[PDB]
Formats: sequence, C-alpha cells, structure tokens
Amino acid sequence: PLIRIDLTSDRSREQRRAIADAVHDALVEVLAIPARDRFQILTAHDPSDIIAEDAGLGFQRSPSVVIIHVFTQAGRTIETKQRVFAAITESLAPIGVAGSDVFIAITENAPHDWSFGFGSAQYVTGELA
Amino acid sequence: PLIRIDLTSDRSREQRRAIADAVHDALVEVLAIPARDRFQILTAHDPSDIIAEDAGLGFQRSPSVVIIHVFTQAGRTIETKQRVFAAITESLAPIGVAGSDVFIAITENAPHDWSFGFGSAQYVTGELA
Amino acid sequence: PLIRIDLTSDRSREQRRAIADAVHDALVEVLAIPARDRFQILTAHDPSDIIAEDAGLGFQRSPSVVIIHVFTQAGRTIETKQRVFAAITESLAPIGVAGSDVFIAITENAPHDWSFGFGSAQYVTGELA
Repeated sequence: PLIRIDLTSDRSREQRRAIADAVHDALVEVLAIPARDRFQILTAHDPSDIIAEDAGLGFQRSPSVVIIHVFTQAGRTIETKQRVFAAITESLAPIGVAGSDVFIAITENAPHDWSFGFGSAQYVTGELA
Repeated sequence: PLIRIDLTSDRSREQRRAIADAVHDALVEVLAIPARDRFQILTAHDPSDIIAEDAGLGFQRSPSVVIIHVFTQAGRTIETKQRVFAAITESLAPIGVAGSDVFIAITENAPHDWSFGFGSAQYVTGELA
Repeated sequence: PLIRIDLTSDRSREQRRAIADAVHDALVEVLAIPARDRFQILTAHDPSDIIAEDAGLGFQRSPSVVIIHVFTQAGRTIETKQRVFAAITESLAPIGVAGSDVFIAITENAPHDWSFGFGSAQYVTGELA
C-alpha cells in the first residue's frame, strides 16, 4: 500500500520518522503485509495549512494534527479496517500523538493498479503475492 | 470529506485561507454536511510545480492554478457533483481565483473507510450519521 | 488524468520538468489522450520523507525515488495499465531515473468526477468527449 502522512512542522523529524514507523508497524500487524512492503510520503506543513475539526463529535484537537491516507488494494474487511484504525492510533500514543489528533482515510484500487519498480506490474505477473 | 487543495506560492497566506474557507462553504451549502466536518490539506508550490493545461478546450490559465481534490464517500448524484463544481468556482471568483484557474477532481470510498479520531470508524460505530 | 509526482528535492528542476514531460508523453503514447490533457502536481521532499522499499522482492533503490500517482477515470484494461507502467519507466530511464527508483499507483473514478475549469463538468455537458 501507498501511505501519505500529512502532519505539521512543529514535530521534530525524529518524531515524524517514529510516526512513520508506527503507522507501518501497525499495517504489518493487522494486514500481515510483508515487512518491506513499505511505501510512504511524509509531508509537513505550517499548522495553518492543515484544518481538521471535529465533524461535530464534541472534541478539540491540538494544532499538531496527523492525517494518514491509505491507498490500498480492495479486499479488506470492514473489521480489518476497524482493526487498522485502532492499531495505528494505539501505535502512535506512546510516541506523542494524541488520539484526538489522528485522522485516517482509506481509498481503494486493485492489484493491477500497482508497479513497485522496473515498469512491471508484479501482482499481475505473479512476482508478488 | 477530505480535501487536498494544491496551489501556488504567489498567493498570500490570507488568500490561501480564504480559498479554503470558500471550498468549505461551498461543500457545506451543496452537500448539507456539518459545518465542523472540515478536513483540509493546503499545499503551496512554486508555480512551475503545478502544470495544468486546457484539455484542448482553447483557453488560458494564469500561473496561479488551484487544484482541488475531493475525497468523499460514494452516494452523490452526477447532478449534485455538478452543483459542487459550480459552487466551488463561484465561491472562489470573489476572493480572486479566476474560473480558468480552478481544477476539481472527486475520489470516492465507503463510510467504513473513515476514522475521525481515537482509532474509531464513527460511521461503523454509528457515532456519526 | 491528474498526476501527482512525488520526488526528492535533490533533483534539479530541469530534471524535475523532464521527469514530468516524460510521464506526460508516456500517457499520450499508451492512452492516446489529448496532448493538452496535462494536469500534474510535482512535490519535492527531503529524500527521507519518501520511504520506498521493495515489498520483499529482493532489490535496492537509491534515495532519488520518484513516486507517480495516476488519478484516471475507469475503463482502462489490465494490459493497457501494464503498457502504462512500462512506458513511464522506459521514458524516465534516459532522464536519470533508474528502473529501481520508480513507483506507480493508479486510482480510478468516473468521467463525472472532473472539472477542467470554469465550474463545469466538461465530460457530463459534452464539451469534452
């Protein structure tokens, strides 16, 4: 899967890397995805460039919001996805990201929509499972 | 929904926010979405990093292109999608984004593809309608 | 189609433009898309704010990784997508992008999910076919 992590620039770089580690450890845990199946783009913005309010659920976020957008193969179950949301959030708490400051989304495609390198579509050819 | 707004450096931080406020007012007034259901990433670029042509339609854009990318759950009609594009562009004309310089895309997922915080899928748990 | 090219800041801007010309030309070739159908967002990152491993396929990359994300309307075949992958990569090879440093994702939507300018949905109205 391809992960876009968009966060604010008050966070340290050590922590940005640790957030990226945590998001990835968590996807390996629940998806049982290979450990080197790791593709992430970390982007840091001024605090003012990311707006994430509460959707009227009755909480506030710090300005240090982490938005995590997972692009992944269709196939995963509703509960697998629920387990993904939980594992990521709990993976991030000991690392300094409060559960109120985590926003996750998934958007889906198919195995034939991926090229990991060399102009090749590895899921189509069978090189990747 | 989650909105990626990509625009150019020549625009002031005040216009950047006005832009985002307009994209969000448009979405509230056409989709009837909660006002606090606001999730946006603003990324400014050097003008040369955004390349948006006319698709052969015979018109000029300024260097100041504003690409707006809407990630939202499936459900909306063709017609509602037309009204969204219309309202976004009309919201933005009075702030000083020309109609030639706005580009909009929509990408869809399910309600089970969303976690607004705390590791929970609020559409799955019913914490959100 | 909307193309997001995420690459590394160490690349020289001329090269950044060349990488974008070559992705554009490659899609014109395989997809027979209008040449002025060119909508692309280049984002330069610090090298280590891109993480791209190998999915355990057994290969290394340099840090000058180039991730391309094609947002295109549905309807291309499995084989056409493979031709896309292969052509993007081959075009990028003479421009100082190793086959090992490329990553590609396609994510699909519908023709009614696009506004090319002016608040209008050109595929829906019929201004574009």
